[PDB]
Amino acid sequence: SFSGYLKLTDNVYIKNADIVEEAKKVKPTVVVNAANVYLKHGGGVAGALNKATNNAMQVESDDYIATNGPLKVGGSCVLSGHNLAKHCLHVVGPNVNKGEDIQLLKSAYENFNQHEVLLAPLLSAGIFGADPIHSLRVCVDTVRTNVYLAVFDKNLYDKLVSSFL
Ligand SMILES: Nc1cnc2n[nH]cc2c1
Repeated sequence: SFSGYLKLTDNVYIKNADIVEEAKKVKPTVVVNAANVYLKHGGGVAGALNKATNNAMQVESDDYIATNGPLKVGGSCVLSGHNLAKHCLHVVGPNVNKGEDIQLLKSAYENFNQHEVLLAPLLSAGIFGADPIHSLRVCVDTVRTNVYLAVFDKNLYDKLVSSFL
């Protein structure tokens, strides 16, 4: 199971870790991807997870988009987890660098409540442009299921833990 996590609340845990490396080690039932509406896994967590699947995640995603069209900002879809997890929950947090409504971050986190336990990154953090301290606050106040947060950057991890109310 998950190891080396700091408990933040009854159901939220956090660790300074590469989510690709965490997923390969634990092989969780669900790994969350920081997806965009087109499931174009170019950079950030999405690019890293996709590269770990040898592009199989992108091939599957393109077939999903061809059939279903794009996701909504705040929405999600469950696809295969490939070599990383049983499933990948592709969740679209608002991208602040695209002028997307930050209030959609709570809607994005609500998707996590459909899964008993998840390995996840902070939604809308990193290249999505939102304040990661705000993302962690929305996470703890929205997610009721067990969420194991992987924060890649050590310096951001320390800031998140030390400022956690
Ligand atoms: N917050 C995270 C977690 N794992 C990551 N792997 N590559 C980029 C990442 C960002």
